[PDB]
Amino acid sequence: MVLSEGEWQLVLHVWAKVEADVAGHGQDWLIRLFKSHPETLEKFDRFKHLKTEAEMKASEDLKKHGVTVLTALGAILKKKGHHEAELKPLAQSHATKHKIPIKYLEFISEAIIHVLHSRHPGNFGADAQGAMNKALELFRKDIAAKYKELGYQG
Ligand code: HEM
Repeated sequence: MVLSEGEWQLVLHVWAKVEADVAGHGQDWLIRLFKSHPETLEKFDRFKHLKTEAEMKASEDLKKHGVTVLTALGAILKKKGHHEAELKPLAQSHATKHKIPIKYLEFISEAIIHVLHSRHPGNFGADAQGAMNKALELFRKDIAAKYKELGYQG
């Protein structure tokens, strides 16, 4: 898969707006994921005790992890496809330590797209969503290939 420069520009233009509020977007993403696919919460021993959205919103720890997740994804997107080095440690920890199936990476992709559509309607029209979806599909394709090399089905 290869995105054109035009597609990367649509992706990075909305990401520039996302970076004006890293903590807010990171939190919104994880909460949307947990609300839409509750089974994903079970993978986090650190957060699985949270019972309601209100408890999730109030968790400083969950906000801190959201910042970590968003910042890591941002570093990969800014590479515009040349992200092999960034992907290795992430594939290794998620395949071997956390044991995150590819299906859950699809769910988190859906959650980021939903939050960007809600917060940035003017910069996240059809073409921009199409470009972001292609960028996340590329990320998932490459992570899946690494999972296979590492011995995890995903
Ligand atoms: C956009 C995709 C994702 C990114 C960029 C991402 C990034 C990260 C990063 C940077 C860390 C900390 C370092 C590490 O352990 O590798 C981490 C930890 C973790 N990730 Fe992810 N992750 C992603 C998706 C997921 C998904 C979908 C799940 C589960 C449904 C998940 C579960 C975990 C868990 C359980 C930890 C350890 C949390 C803790 O107890 O500290 N990750 N992830």
